[PDB]
Amino acid sequence: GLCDRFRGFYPVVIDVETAGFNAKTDALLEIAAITLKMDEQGWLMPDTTLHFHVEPFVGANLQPEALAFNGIDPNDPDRGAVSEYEALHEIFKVVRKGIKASGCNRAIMVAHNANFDHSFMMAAAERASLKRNPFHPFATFDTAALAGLALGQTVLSKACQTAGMDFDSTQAHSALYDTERTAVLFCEIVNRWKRLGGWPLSAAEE
Amino acid sequence: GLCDRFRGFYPVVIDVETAGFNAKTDALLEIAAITLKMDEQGWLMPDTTLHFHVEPFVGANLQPEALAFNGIDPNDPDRGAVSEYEALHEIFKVVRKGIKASGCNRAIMVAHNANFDHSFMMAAAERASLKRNPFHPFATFDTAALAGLALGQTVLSKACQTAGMDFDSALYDTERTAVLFCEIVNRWKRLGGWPLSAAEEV
DNA sequence: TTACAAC
DNA sequence: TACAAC
Repeated sequence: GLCDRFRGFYPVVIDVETAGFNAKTDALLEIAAITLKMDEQGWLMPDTTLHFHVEPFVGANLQPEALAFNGIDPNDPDRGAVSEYEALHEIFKVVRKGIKASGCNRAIMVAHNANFDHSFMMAAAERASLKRNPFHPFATFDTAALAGLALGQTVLSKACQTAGMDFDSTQAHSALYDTERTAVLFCEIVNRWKRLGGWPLSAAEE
Repeated sequence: GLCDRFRGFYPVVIDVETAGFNAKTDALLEIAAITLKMDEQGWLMPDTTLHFHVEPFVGANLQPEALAFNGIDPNDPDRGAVSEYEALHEIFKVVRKGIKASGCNRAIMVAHNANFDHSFMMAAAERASLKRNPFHPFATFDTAALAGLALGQTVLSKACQTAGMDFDSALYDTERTAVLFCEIVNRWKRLGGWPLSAAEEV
C-alpha cells in the first residue's frame, strides 16, 4: 500500500508560482497540490488535485523579472486570489485527511528542484501561523534528482519527454499544470522502478 | 562514461558539520568532499576524498545544542581548522579539475537531505566571496529522495543498512553517503534500468 | 501536547 | 549570456 512504499510518508506533489526566488521576501502568487494513491497491484497514480491563486503577503516583494516570467499580474480583477492562510489551510486539511485514510504518519513534498517550493510553502505556512502543518520540515522527494537517476535528465521538460510524456516546452506552465506534469513524472519513475523489479526489495528474487 | 550519465553533471558527494541549522548565521565547522568515477563497464565508485576543519566565520552563531551533537570544539587550537576561503577554494579547485578531466560541464552536490549541505556551502562561498564556484546553484542529488525510491528508506543510517551497508564525523558520513549513492545508481543499471535502451538490447 | 532526522 | 525551481 501507499503507507508501505515510503515508510509511512504520504507523498504530495506541490508547485508554486512566485514573484522572486526569496521565500522570505518574495510573494507567493500561486500553489497547486496533487495527492497520490496506489492501486491494488501497487501502482502509483495521481489522486486528488487542489489549486489556488494567492494574494501577496503584506509588504511582500514583487520582482518584475519574475512577473515577466510567469505572466501573473497580482492585480488582475479576474484572478480571484485567496489569502495564504486560506489556501494552505485547505491544502493541509486535504493532506491530513489523505494521511489518515491511507494510514500514513506524515506528508512529504514531491517537487522539481523541491527546495524552492518547499521553502516558499514553509515560509507562507509560518507567516499565516498555520498549525498542524503535516509536511516534513526539511525532507523532500525532488524529481530533478529522481529523474537524473532514472532518466538521466534534471530539467523538468526534458525529463518528462524522455519518460514519454507530453510536454510543450514552448508553452508557459502555471502551477496547476506544472504540478500535474511533475506528478505524472514521479509516478512514472516509481512505477518503472517497480516494473523492472526494483520494488518490492524481494521482487528481484521472487 | 561518467559525463554521459547525468548530461555532463559532475557528481560530488559533500557533507558538512555545523553549529546550527541556519546557513546564514551559524558557523560552518567541517566539510568533506568525495568525487566519483566509472570504469569501462559503467559502474560508479568513489574517486578522491577531501576533508577540512573550518574556522567559524567572524561573529558566527554557535548553537550549544549543535556543538553537543557533533562534539566539535571550535576553540581547540589543535584542530587543523582553515578559513572558509581556504577549504572551499581547494575543494572547488579539485572539482574543476575533475570536471575538465572527465569532460563534464559543471558539478552537482550529492548529499543526504542535500539542501542543508548545499545552503551551507553556498553561504560560505558567498561569505568568502569565492568566484568560479563550479556547483549548480539550486539543483542537487538528494540521497534521501533517491533512497526513498530505491530502498524505501529516507533516514541515512536505515537506508545504508537496507542497502546492505554497515553503518555504525563528516568523513564517515560523506563516505557512507557516497557508497549509498553509488549502490543506488549501480543497482539501477544492474536491473537494466540504465542505459535507457538496455531494456531492448542483448 | 517528545524525541526523532540534514546540526 | 541565458539557462533552469520564479
